[PDB]
Amino acid sequence: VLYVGSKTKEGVVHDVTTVAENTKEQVTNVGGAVVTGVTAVAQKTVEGAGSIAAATGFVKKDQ
Amino acid sequence: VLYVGSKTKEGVVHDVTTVAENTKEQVTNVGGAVVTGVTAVAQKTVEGAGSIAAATGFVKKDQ
Amino acid sequence: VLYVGSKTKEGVVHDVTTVAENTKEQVTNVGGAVVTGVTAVAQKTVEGAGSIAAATGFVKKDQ
Amino acid sequence: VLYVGSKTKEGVVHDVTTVAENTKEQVTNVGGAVVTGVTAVAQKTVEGAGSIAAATGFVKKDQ
Amino acid sequence: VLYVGSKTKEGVVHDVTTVAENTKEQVTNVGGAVVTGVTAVAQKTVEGAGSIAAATGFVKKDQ
Amino acid sequence: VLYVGSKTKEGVVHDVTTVAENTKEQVTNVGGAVVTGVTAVAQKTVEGAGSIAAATGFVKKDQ
Repeated sequence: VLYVGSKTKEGVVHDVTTVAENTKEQVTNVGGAVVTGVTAVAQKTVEGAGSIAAATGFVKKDQ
Repeated sequence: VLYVGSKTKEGVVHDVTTVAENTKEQVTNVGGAVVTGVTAVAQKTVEGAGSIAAATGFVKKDQ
Repeated sequence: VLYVGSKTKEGVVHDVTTVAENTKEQVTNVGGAVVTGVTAVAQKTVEGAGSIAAATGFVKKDQ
Repeated sequence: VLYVGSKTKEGVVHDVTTVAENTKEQVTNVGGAVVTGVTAVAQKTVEGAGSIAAATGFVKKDQ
Repeated sequence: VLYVGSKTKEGVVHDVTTVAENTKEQVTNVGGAVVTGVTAVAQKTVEGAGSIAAATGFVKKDQ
Repeated sequence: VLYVGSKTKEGVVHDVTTVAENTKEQVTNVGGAVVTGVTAVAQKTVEGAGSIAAATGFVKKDQ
């Protein structure tokens, strides 16, 4: 790999706006996984067998 | 790898705005995983078998 | 690796704004994991089998 | 008038509840009359020609 | 008028509850009359020609 | 008028509760009359021609 005058963006997250006015939430979780907010995961490389990259609201109950 | 005049962004998170006015939340968690806020995970490299990168609101109950 | 005139950002988090006006939260957690605030994790390299990088609101109950 | 064992309520206002959650108002008044709150006027007797009893949000510009 | 064992309420206001959570007001008044709060006027007798009893948010610009 | 064993309430205001949590007001008044708080006026008798009893947020600009 060789860059020359390269304005590169590679594995990036940007400009994620979020507004919320007059909200009323309520959660009742039992052993689960509830996710309500903003999530911004930026990666470039993930290796490995059986791996997990960027898991939001994930439940794993394998044997 | 060889860069020359390279304005590089690689595995980056930026400019994540979030506004919230007149909010009313309520959580009742029992053994779970509730996530409500802002989360910004930036990585570049993750190795390994069976690894987990960037897990938000995750429940793991393997055998 | 060899850089020349390289303005590099690599595994970075920046510019994460968050406003909140007239909020009313309430949490009732029992053995779980509730997360409500801002979280900014920036890394560059993580190795190892079975590792966990950047876990927010995580519950692990393996055997 | 003559009362005997008289549990009288005469010209009364009571039990006016009002709840308000996650409100966002805005008023831009110019020479007028804006009214937004609770108003409870209880009277029993008003006399007189040309009088005005219990005027809410009233504009009078006679000649 | 003659009362005997008379539990009288006459020209009364009572029990005016008001709750308000996560409010955001804004007023821009110019020569007018804006009214936003609770008002409780209790009277029993008002006489006179041209009088005004219990005026909330009133604008008078007669000639 | 003659009372005998008379538990009288006459021209009364009572029990005016008011709660307010996480409020944000703003007023910009110019020559007007803005009113935002609690007001409790209790009277029994008002006489006179051209009088004004219990005026909240009132603007008078007669000729």
